[PDB]
Amino acid sequence: MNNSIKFHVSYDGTARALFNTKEQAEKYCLVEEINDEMNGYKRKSWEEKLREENCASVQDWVEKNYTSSYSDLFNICEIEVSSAGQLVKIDNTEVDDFVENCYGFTLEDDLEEFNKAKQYLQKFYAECEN
Repeated sequence: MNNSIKFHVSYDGTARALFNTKEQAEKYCLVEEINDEMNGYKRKSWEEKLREENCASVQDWVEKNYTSSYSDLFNICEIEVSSAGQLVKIDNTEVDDFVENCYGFTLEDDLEEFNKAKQYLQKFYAECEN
């Protein structure tokens, strides 16, 4: 029985990626969001910030002072993934509870709905990594 810990990062409803380290996951999302901003609106401002902050890369700027574009809209949750890849538990909670809690369906009441929710929740994690 092998267990692995992954940090699920959810931004704007979409997932950013999966990782096992704070600076690894945080810098992954932080460089991703800012890059989107670099479309040309705040790109000039961001380029100035990196240089002014004396940072070769945005990733350096994260681990450096652990600061960067970050709003309360940011949603993070920890998940557990089997060494085989199969999901076993998420958010220190059995996904079985999540499906009944959000979908309002019970296995006995409608196992058909349960399976849908179970596979629906798996996609959020396996597909989170895009």
